[PDB]
Amino acid sequence: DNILYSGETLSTGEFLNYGSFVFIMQEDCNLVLYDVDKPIWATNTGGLSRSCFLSMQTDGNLVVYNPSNKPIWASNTGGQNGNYVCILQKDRNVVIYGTDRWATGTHTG
Amino acid sequence: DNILYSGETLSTGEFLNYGSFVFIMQEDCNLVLYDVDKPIWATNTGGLSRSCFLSMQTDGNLVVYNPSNKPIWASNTGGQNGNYVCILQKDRNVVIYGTDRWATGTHTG
Amino acid sequence: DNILYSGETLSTGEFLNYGSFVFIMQEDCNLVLYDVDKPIWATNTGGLSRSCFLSMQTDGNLVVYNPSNKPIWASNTGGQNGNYVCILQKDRNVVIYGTDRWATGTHTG
Amino acid sequence: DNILYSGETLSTGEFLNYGSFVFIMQEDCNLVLYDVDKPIWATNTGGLSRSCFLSMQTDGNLVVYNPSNKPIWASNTGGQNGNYVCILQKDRNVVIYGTDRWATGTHTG
Ligand SMILES: CO[C@H]1O[C@H](CO)[C@@H](O)[C@H](O)[C@@H]1O
Ligand SMILES: CO[C@H]1O[C@H](CO)[C@@H](O)[C@H](O)[C@@H]1O
Ligand SMILES: CO[C@H]1O[C@H](CO)[C@@H](O)[C@H](O)[C@@H]1O
Ligand SMILES: CO[C@H]1O[C@H](CO)[C@@H](O)[C@H](O)[C@@H]1O
Ligand SMILES: CO[C@H]1O[C@H](CO)[C@@H](O)[C@H](O)[C@@H]1O
Ligand SMILES: CO[C@H]1O[C@H](CO)[C@@H](O)[C@H](O)[C@@H]1O
Ligand SMILES: CO[C@H]1O[C@H](CO)[C@@H](O)[C@H](O)[C@@H]1O
Ligand SMILES: CO[C@H]1O[C@H](CO)[C@@H](O)[C@H](O)[C@@H]1O
Ligand SMILES: CO[C@H]1O[C@H](CO)[C@@H](O)[C@H](O)[C@@H]1O
Ligand SMILES: CO[C@H]1O[C@H](CO)[C@@H](O)[C@H](O)[C@@H]1O
Ligand SMILES: CO[C@H]1O[C@H](CO)[C@@H](O)[C@H](O)[C@@H]1O
Ligand SMILES: CO[C@H]1O[C@H](CO)[C@@H](O)[C@H](O)[C@@H]1O
Repeated sequence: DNILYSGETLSTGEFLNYGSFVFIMQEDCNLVLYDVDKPIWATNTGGLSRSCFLSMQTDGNLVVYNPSNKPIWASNTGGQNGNYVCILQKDRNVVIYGTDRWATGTHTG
Repeated sequence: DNILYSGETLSTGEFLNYGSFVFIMQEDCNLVLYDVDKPIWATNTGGLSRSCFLSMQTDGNLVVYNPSNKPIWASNTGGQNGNYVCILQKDRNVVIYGTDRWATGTHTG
Repeated sequence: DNILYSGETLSTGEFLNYGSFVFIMQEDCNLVLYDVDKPIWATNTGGLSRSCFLSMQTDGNLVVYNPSNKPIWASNTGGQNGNYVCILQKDRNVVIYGTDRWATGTHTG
Repeated sequence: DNILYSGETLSTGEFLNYGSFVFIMQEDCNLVLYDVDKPIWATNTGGLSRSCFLSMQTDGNLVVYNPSNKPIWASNTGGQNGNYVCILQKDRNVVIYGTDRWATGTHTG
């Protein structure tokens, strides 16, 4: 999927994808955006831990946590509690949007 | 695709899709959400005109226009000018999120 | 997914999807191909049983089984044992292809 | 997309994709299968030309052509003229299947 909803996480090795774009939460704790085999953007935190996870929070903050639950990296966009989405777009941009402004209200459970 | 970006338009017959979920801008001008063949939600504007288009605007408003550019239906969520997305989620909810809070800034043209 | 591989089955209510096309193994045992809410093709086995499952076999035969395990519909294309695929194509055609003629051999699990 | 239909061509820089898998016809004439940034398989024709194209033929042959239309690589599976598909599978295998054994005959265009 190319969307990471608030309240969800990407475990080590999991990623967002779109066309030839891959945004993966690597094993070495480096969160990289690849265009095929070319690294376009990264948090540059590789080697700072092992088996990190990416968290899209309900406060709007995108945080990379180590297994001890320590913030290795963050987008620093925390604040208003609500519904946010982190999207790996078709234009290669990875953007955080929120909060929800309108909804049909047809969600399931 | 399941995302409609601000500045984009869905022409009559065009839709957003996810699994068995289809959010379509019908030729009768009724914007409907179907679960397989079952209509789950609609604007109930069918028959009000012909060949409408759905537009996700930069003001945050999702508007159904007819060929003459007369608004047939609107989410009425206009406001801050910016970047918004309209998503047909995996939970079957259609939500508008915005504006953008953060971005890797790795887009290409 | 738009592909059903040999050795795989679609349980009741499960489907193959592509754009607005939905190929679903319904609870009433009718196997229908939908284009939005319009029934484009069906096995016409609706009501013959309940809770059927669709099986794409390793002999190339696509069979619909009822809970008692008796076939109620089949493509009748059983033949050479091997690898086959049932695809819901972008042109709206549902085709069975096989067997495999070549492969990179880069498979994993 | 993850499927290349017989009669279709992938120009240089064009690819098949699925998850973190990318099957790309590069500009250097090398046809590589990547798992994220790691090359899992290649035709090894890099540097033999420029701006090559990949063709899934109706005779079942998957061929890499140069700008002058000279074959630079092929699966060597040319045979009976029919309908074939080259699929980048979910198991990470790239396989050619054919010919078509059955169809619903619900295609357009
Ligand atoms: C310096 O290497 C690290 O950073 C690059 C660029 O992000 C990644 O590709 C690689 O896997 C490592 O995590
Ligand atoms: C309290 O600080 C904020 O940012 C850190 C990481 O930067 C998170 O652990 C925390 O949940 C908040 O969102
Ligand atoms: C209450 O949660 C649900 O609805 C909101 C919008 O109202 C979405 O943001 C969220 O993903 C769920 O679908
Ligand atoms: C009354 O019918 C209208 O509305 C239903 C759902 O409300 C749509 O499925 C249909 O195509 C029409 O536009
Ligand atoms: C009242 O103005 C707003 O709503 C109308 C129709 O509802 C849109 O056409 C317009 O662009 C604004 O968003
Ligand atoms: C310049 O616009 C780009 O960046 C913003 C975030 O800054 C995105 O919302 C938008 O869709 C584009 O990718
Ligand atoms: C006659 O009703 C049956 O067949 C139609 C299509 O022919 C399906 O849409 C429906 O679900 C039933 O199974
Ligand atoms: C009769 O042999 C084949 O046909 C029936 C369908 O009628 C299948 O159940 C069986 O497994 C074989 O594929
Ligand atoms: C052995 O199975 C694998 O290889 C064949 C082709 O060799 C494919 O059809 C199948 O899906 C698997 O990837
Ligand atoms: C060895 O270099 C060549 O082959 C590898 C994979 O084998 C490609 O990644 C690369 O772009 C070159 O074409
Ligand atoms: C022997 O010919 C076959 O293979 C070559 C490449 O080797 C293709 O150009 C041709 O169309 C056939 O498929
Ligand atoms: C006329 O061709 C169509 O039908 C065949 C099966 O008959 C498919 O293989 C092909 O892709 C098209 O959908």
